[PDB]
Amino acid sequence: MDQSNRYANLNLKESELIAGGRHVLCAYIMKPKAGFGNFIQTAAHFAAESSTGTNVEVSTTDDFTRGVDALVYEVDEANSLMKIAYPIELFDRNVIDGRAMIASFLTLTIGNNQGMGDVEYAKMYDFYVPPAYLKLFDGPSTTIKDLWRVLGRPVINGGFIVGTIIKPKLGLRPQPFANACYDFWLGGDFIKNDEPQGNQVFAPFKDTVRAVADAMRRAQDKTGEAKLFSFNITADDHYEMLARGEFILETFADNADHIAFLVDGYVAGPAAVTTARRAFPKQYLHYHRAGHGAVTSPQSKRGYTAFVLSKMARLQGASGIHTGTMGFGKMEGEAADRAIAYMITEDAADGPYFHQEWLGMNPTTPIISGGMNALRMPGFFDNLGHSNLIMTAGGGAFGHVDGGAAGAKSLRQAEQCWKQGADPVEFAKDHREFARAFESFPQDADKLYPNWR
Amino acid sequence: MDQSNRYANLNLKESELIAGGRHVLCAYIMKPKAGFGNFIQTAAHFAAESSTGTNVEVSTTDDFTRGVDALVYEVDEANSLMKIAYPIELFDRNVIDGRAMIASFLTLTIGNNQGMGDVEYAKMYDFYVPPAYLKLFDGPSTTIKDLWRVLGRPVINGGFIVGTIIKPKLGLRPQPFANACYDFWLGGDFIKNDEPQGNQVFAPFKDTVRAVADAMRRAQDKTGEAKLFSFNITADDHYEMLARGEFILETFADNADHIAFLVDGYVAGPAAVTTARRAFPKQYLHYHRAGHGAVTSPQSKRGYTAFVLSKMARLQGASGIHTGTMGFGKMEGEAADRAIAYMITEDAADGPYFHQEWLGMNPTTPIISGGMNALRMPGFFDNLGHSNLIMTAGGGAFGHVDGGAAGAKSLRQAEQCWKQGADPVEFAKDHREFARAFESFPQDADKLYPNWRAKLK
Amino acid sequence: TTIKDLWRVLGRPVINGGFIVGTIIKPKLGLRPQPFANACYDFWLGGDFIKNDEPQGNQVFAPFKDTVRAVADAMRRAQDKTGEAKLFSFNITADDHYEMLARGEFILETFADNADHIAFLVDGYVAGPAAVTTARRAFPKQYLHYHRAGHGAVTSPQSK
Ligand SMILES: O=C(O)[C@@](O)(COP(=O)(O)O)[C@H](O)[C@H](O)COP(=O)(O)O
Ligand SMILES: O=C(O)[C@@](O)(COP(=O)(O)O)[C@H](O)[C@H](O)COP(=O)(O)O
Ligand SMILES: [Mg+2]
Ligand SMILES: [Mg+2]
Ligand SMILES: [Mg+2]
Repeated sequence: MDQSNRYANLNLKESELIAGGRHVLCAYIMKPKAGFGNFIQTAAHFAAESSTGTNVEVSTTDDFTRGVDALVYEVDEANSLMKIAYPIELFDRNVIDGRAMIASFLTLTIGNNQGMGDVEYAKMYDFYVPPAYLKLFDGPSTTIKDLWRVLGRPVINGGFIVGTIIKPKLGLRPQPFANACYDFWLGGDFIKNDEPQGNQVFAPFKDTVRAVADAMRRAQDKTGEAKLFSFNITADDHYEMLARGEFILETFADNADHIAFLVDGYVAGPAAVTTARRAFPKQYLHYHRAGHGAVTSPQSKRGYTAFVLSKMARLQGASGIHTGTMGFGKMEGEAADRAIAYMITEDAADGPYFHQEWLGMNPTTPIISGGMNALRMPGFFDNLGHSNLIMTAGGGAFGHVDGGAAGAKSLRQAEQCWKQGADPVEFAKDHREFARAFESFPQDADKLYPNWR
Repeated sequence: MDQSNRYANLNLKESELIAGGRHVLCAYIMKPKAGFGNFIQTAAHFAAESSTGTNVEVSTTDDFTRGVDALVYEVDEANSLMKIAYPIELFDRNVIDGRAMIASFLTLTIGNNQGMGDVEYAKMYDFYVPPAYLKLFDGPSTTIKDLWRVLGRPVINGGFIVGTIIKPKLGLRPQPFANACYDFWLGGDFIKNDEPQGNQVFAPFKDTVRAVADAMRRAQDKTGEAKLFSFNITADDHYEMLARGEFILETFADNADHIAFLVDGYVAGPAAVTTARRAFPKQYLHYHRAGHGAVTSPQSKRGYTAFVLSKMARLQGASGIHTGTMGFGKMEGEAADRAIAYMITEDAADGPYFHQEWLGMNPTTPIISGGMNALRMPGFFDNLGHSNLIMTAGGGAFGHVDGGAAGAKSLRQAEQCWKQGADPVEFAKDHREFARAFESFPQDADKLYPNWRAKLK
Repeated sequence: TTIKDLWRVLGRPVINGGFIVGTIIKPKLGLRPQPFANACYDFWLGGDFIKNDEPQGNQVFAPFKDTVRAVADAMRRAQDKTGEAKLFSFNITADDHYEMLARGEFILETFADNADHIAFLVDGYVAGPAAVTTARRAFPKQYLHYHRAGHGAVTSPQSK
């Protein structure tokens, strides 16, 4: 049967649904499966499976039920575009405090509709959230401002945070791990656990934390500068996340405001992210997205995009989220991905389909990571347009020919070169650690700065 | 750089890595992106990004680190097959109790590797978990056996639990919702919240729970039989899940062993599933997988299959998990998906690539749902082979021409027919509610039982 | 939890896995942490399972936390030497519910990757059902060992 008379109204105007402030709007690229309905019928069925219906009429439906139906308001068969309007009354709210949950938004807008037999694929590209719904989300409580304050930087346009990931990914016992943190910190600001580091049997959590705290104190005393760490506290069990966070804050003591908490939020879920957001609102929430590629990749025609994810992460409370290297590194990415960063940092931004007012909600930091080194940084900043961010480089730092300290210094210098408007090879005559990144990575050097020899 | 001399050892034997007990094994269908390295180099890099390395040599690597490298032990370029062995030392364990977390397994075996630029796609199809690692997982604490006990059925081969989903998906205010529960229960056993039902402003949670409890009491009084309900307690906030679960158990009181807790585990994540598994181990954990299709669909070449998801759900502690209609309903599915059910219910089972011994870990119930009705049920059981399960049918029940109660009876009758093995259409001659399911869904009827109109009048 | 969980940890078949060879540590009381730990090591070279004698806990000459720590060290020296899994049953009995919790939590965390080798013992007749239920509901995944010291006052055939 077909349900477009009830779940489609193409005579509605997007400008009026927005000005009315009663509807979440979602934009999808969808294709029906050969053998069922035409585009409108398939789209109307989609809206029903995502709102108030199923595949047949049921005797229990009443007039109040119809009032909250999600409607298909705009379609473009030749570009595969479908747009749906969801009344805000559909979304779940906490009993304890009346706030919104991201899990409800996902369950409706991108849940069972992803397994419909009469649809070949559908992927969400953009969404709009009006004021009355927007205000019920947590938003971030800690920002890069709080990291700038701890480093001694100005709290407005404090600049580039030079960082690394401890490599190898797994395998370092507590003291070697701690020794490699010391070395980087002699030249850099910030260090994160690689996403799987935690409580492996060859590197127990408590011994590793304790050896890193010792290394932070020794690095601060030697250099006279503040240092930062991002610990992974990801777990299935909510009380294991708490236990880990509490041990860290207590162990670091007077360096407790130098600590960020990392959460693998795509594989652990919103629940893990909200555990850390609500239990530790004063510690920088670092959101790591490992596994996201299964859906976000342009090779995928299902799910949602990295843009959508990032937009959601901000509403959830992430202090920073990995946004990718925008084609500049080792992972899949595009230069057009610069728009992702601007949606998460500004108070008004444009998406592929929707303009979004954030109403003063705190910004989320773009965390640039993924096969970056000193040589690839200039090109990257040129495309994005600023350096008010954290950038982590593991192989780029520990793979430097002269070690982790020098690797750290080459990343600083590379941003000073860009900031100044200087030519890389020429700049590399006054700055040795940067010059040696050319011999560290001669394959990259030959590509970007050909005749450097 | 070529890393195949470190992360590849094709001279290892699957049979010995299994016997040896020290490795998790994963099987993937992988294709390298053009103009990079070959199959083995791509595969070796994959293993490095999924264990100890990165795309570049680092001066901090030591011989201890190598001992724990994940290795590529089997490749078949023609079939796109890649197999990797992960030392169990690599996986994270809780400080509080020394147990395993599924989140660690995922982060390594299907994480950063899903965004690698030199790989076009990779999807996990099967995994093996040895004893030393399998025994560190929660497993389910509550099974169908506990729902059979409550209904009064035998606790071994207790049979088919007749169920529904409350429809409209959303829109019913507390009393009309409660009235629709009452009606179904006059003919059926079990009712679930549709996956988004919770605390919407037009249907507050506490008023809905209270009206449902009253309707359970009045249904049990009128019919003399035990009734069940599965409440959605999904939330971002751990303490909101607890608050919801505690209010339900306390409200239902002497009917609180009739209550299951439903969790949208795919979109909310493992952490939400574990919250419910650890806080309420004596209430049946109902795992709902809304959103899974983004990766599990055969149209996807990335992520992992429904098979893998289901296998994971059991290790996490799901009492039951939606396994799909296996091609007989409205969602994407296949007949070959019967193997999924057999992996989650038995103590030893075969996957597409590995054999798994569960070592006595509790089974997970297959929950069959998705555009089912009385007419589609016979075909479905014939393919699966048994009816020791829960099946929910929303439109199938409430869209029956004579109502929710008659809709419920038609689902019962359809399993009774398959059980004794009658001709469906002849069975319908002497079974009213089942016969009227033909007129309720005449499109389906004409397709499955072609000449039915003649016999049935 | 059942014996089948203890068979799984030892490597035995989970159905008819057989006879678990065990001891109590004697002296009933009097062993200081290391000597107590040394006696655990020695038995484990030939046996599977060890329990606290029913009054062992936090006596002033053998503090609880030093004893647990020394037993953990002896478990992994025993597993290293023999190549086989070992088990221990710790008494966590107390009047105060939160003292039971505090003791159980310290043990699981100390033993770490050997935490599934731990059973919790409760003197359920003298402390009562409430103590048994505390341990049943707080730690459902750890083997609940019920000790009945004092039961004879009523169960005896001398008693009518
Ligand atoms: O795990 C890694 O390999 C990284 O630490 C980079 O290390 P290297 O510097 O040695 O490459 C990051 O987690 C990935 O970039 C994550 O990807 P994304 O940012 O796209 O989520
Ligand atoms: O919302 C729905 O559509 C359902 O309640 C079915 O309703 P109907 O029975 O009325 O069609 C189920 O959530 C899906 O079937 C889940 O699918 P899966 O088992 O594939 O996860
Ligand atoms: Mg990483
Ligand atoms: Mg549903
Ligand atoms: Mg004794």
